Amino acid sequence: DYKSITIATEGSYAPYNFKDAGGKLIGFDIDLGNDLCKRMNIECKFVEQAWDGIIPSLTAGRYDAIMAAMGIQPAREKVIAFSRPYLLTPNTFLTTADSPLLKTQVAIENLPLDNITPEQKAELDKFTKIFEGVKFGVQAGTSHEAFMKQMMPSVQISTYDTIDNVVMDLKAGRIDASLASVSFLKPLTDKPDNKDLKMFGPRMTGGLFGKGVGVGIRKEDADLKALFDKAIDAAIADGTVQKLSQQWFGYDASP
Ligand SMILES: C[C@@H](N[C@@H](CCCNC(=N)N)C(=O)O)C(=O)O
Repeated sequence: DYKSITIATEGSYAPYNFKDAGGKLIGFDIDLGNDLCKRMNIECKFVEQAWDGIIPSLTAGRYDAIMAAMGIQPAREKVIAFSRPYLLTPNTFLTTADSPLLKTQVAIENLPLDNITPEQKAELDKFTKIFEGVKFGVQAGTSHEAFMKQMMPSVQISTYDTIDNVVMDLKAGRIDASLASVSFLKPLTDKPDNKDLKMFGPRMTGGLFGKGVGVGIRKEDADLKALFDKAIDAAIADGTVQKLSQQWFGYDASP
């Protein structure tokens, strides 16, 4: 059935998918994608696609799959299908190294959002109250924007086309804080370039954040999903995902 597939990626989300000095698409998603396709015995072709319109371009048949740090989110599951997750990561807050937000006590380090108890709601509510007067910046069309608008609506938020513009505005002092996964924030804050940026708050999973990072596939492409699932299961089992995770993120984020 399948001989060759076209995989779309954004190219603005390091270390998942970004551009090298020669403008070539590189990253965890590119390496994993190529490895998965070798296992599936199909030719792999990566294409650049802006995050805004990545989902409708898949459904319109511009390409066959999405590998762009995309979380398996319930709102996304309404429109497209996903492979089983190839990476699992919590989500946390970002600010500057001199921010008093860093002095905030974290009562729940690992906060699941699937069935929010009064205790867990009290923790979210504390941060919402601390975030009053704090300017947030997030990338548009993310689980982070959904979380902020639904869980912390009283918080002032600005949405950006790319995560690079968020980071730029945070370093420039135009925004006070952000929200993204640990898989994005840890390699960012590990860089000596960004020793003036720090992660803080609970490490949140589930709810609006979804079930992990997966390959976006059209709902009617059941055979392609089944092929990706087989390949992902094997890449996890043999330690390939762990290897690529350590190589790109500096830690093991494999399921
Ligand atoms: C793993 C990644 N997932 C987010 C952000 C994805 C942004 N991807 C991109 N710009 N290519 C989401 O699915 O909404 C994150 O939380 O950090």
